[PDB]
Amino acid sequence: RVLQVDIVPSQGEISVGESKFFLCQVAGDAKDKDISWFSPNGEKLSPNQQRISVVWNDDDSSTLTIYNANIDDAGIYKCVVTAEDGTQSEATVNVKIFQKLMFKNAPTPQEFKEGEDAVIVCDVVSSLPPTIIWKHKGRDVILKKDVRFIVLSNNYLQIRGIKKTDEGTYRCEGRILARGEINFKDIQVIV
Amino acid sequence: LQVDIVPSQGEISVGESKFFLCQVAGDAKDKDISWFSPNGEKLSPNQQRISVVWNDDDSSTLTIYNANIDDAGIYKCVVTAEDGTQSEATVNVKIFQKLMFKNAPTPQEFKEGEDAVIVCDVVSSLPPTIIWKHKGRDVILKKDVRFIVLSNNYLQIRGIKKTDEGTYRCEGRILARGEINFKDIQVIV
Repeated sequence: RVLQVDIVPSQGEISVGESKFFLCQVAGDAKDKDISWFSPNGEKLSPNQQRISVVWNDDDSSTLTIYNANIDDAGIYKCVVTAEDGTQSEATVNVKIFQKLMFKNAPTPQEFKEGEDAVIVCDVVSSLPPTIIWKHKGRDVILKKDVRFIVLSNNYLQIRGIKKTDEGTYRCEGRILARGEINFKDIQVIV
Repeated sequence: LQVDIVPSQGEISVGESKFFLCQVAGDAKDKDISWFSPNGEKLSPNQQRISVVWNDDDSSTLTIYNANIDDAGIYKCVVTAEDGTQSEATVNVKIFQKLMFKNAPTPQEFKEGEDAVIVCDVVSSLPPTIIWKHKGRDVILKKDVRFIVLSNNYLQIRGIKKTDEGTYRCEGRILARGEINFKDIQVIV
């Protein structure tokens, strides 16, 4: 039997905060061997830790479990098996981390300096580029036809010289065109 | 006439939202665009949970917010043109429940000598396999007939002893997808 190693699933994509495991399966002799996992940085992973878990199942398999995934867990992980005579073989598995459209920081209420230049904060995270739309009472602010309203490149909404009749509920809406994903956060703007 | 829906098919996670754009190869032509739910109901423009929004002469958008299992099914976009003839497109909407725990009370207390039932309610669109652990070790390794995993995944410990106290893990896995989730439950005797 020519020493061989495989990982199942052969690849994976874990959503932020969720968990997945990968089995390193060996096909070699019928003896004892060493199966070691290495993280993307090329460093060996210690077994039995609670979040980035490496558990020994039997002589021919070790399981890697990435619990409560975060974007920094992304990368090519490697499993290397060393038979008793020193012979080695390895397999790699590319792990991607996916961040669905979410609002990292969209405070409410958001109070403002009357007559001052307001900037409504809306920090969005998403692996896929989102298209942002700001609404007031469910209507795209761009339709107000007011030069004072400008959507900034960081998705924040600027309202120059804000007035009281500008107060109300502003929704920061994110969509992923052609894929159908949408999420929003309603923000109470107070003047 | 031609009718198209994008995304062509969609899977919405329970509690999340997804939108579907119905587009007609529009032109200088009058025509009506309407959305119908899986049960055949005509969905009218609204800004409610099952939203329908008129975009322009050639398109209307259906948005399903805070999706629940009863929203599953084939939705239909029909385009009736000038006389009363029609064309359609359909989109199959799946509601996806990821491997999660509806209930996993902690701690859970039982009286020594009593038959204890440790509560763990797991939900998942895809049927998972359950493993119960005590101190991080699979309970079957005890080879103790007092430990029985019930049909609903609850862990029963007959005549629970003080020595059975500790951290139990109700772990669910979906091998086919390499998915896993768990909840630790403190058992007090």
